[PDB]
Amino acid sequence: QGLAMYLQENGIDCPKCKFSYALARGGCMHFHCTQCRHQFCSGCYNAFYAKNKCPEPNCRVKKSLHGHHPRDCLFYLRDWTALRLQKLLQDNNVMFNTEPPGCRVIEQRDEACGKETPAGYAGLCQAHYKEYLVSLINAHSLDPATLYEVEELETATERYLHVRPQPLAGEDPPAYQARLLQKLTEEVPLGQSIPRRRK
Ligand SMILES: *[C@H](CNC(=O)c1cc2c([nH]c1=O)CCC2)CC(=O)OC
Ligand code: NA
Ligand SMILES: [Zn+2]
Ligand SMILES: [Zn+2]
Ligand SMILES: [Zn+2]
Ligand SMILES: [Zn+2]
Repeated sequence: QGLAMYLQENGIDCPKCKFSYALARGGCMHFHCTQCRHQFCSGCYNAFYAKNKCPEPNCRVKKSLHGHHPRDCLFYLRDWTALRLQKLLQDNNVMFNTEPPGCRVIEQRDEACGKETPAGYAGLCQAHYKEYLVSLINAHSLDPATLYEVEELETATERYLHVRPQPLAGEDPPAYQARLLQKLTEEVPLGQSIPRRRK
């Protein structure tokens, strides 16, 4: 099937029981293991913790079912435009397909995706093509923060460093942007349990 089997060949391995599913993620991040009933993010393998069961030291949503994702998890990068994901890859000289080397990715009755496969998406649908691009991004450990606007750096600083940044008096936007980026890059690492394929 081309890239459909590339997505399906390296599927989803339960962090708890290590059972291997040969499935694509598309845009669905909530995965529930049949064998051990573990619930985890298929993009970063972090667990979804139930109410009052989150070890995250500064979690503010402790009393509800939720999960925490690194900034390069498909949970976030699925919402980028394909163009922005491609820019991140091109800036790092990473080859990506726009043409094949309905969507034929096989999902669960076990049936095919079958959604529209627009031109430039290598014979896949919007969601699976973005998953393909994000798998290249993850395989090369590329940092999406390098394409953030100031507003995304502010949100990231809050989410991952728990401080609300503010521009300094007389600090032009370029400097503010570079200060937030420099800080986030130094302190917050990329996903530590993201399943990164070979490059
Ligand atoms: C999105 C929706 N869930 C699943 O696709 C899913 C499929 C299977 C199982 N659990 C799940 O949560 C057990 C056997 C098949 C999550 C996702 O990553 O899609 C693959
Ligand atoms: Na995290
Ligand atoms: Zn399991
Ligand atoms: Zn995630
Ligand atoms: Zn939490
Ligand atoms: Zn598809």
